[PDB]
Amino acid sequence: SISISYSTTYSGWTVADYLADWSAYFGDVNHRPGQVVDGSNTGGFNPGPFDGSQYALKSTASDAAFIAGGDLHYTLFSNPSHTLWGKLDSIALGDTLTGGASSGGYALDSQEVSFSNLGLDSPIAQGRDGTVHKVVYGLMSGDSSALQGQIDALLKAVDPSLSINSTFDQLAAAGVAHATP
Repeated sequence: SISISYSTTYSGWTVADYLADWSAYFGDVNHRPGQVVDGSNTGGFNPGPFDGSQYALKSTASDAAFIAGGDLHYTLFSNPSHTLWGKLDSIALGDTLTGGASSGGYALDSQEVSFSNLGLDSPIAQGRDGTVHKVVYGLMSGDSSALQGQIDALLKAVDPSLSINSTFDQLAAAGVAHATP
């Protein structure tokens, strides 16, 4: 079952509300052909170099950042090119990305919301159209709609009445979410 972890600030907020606001704050790191010319909009794997239990990225617009958790791979020059695939079990949305592979992992200084047991596994075969690639590149490029659709499917799987338009305190009442600072 999907497990959701949220800050007391966003008690009254719906999941869609928060995800839109967060996407707006993060914006778009412009990770596209010709537009990746240093390390500022690449993000990082832990441990890396091209696979890890974490892929992390901080906004080049703001202090907003996310960490993707599971067993993630990036193919680069192996068909299909520029594919991010493997197991995604969690996403953490927060400010002030700290650490990295040198530090033994990434952590959010100020985590706002987290979704865990996503149970997404996208094979290399599916290239860019695997759910894992759509979700992560969505958060990279300022569109949280893939993540939203997945969270909505999980929420409806646990209970039909639950929705992306349920508040965090409503989902907490329904046993799904647990409140944090």
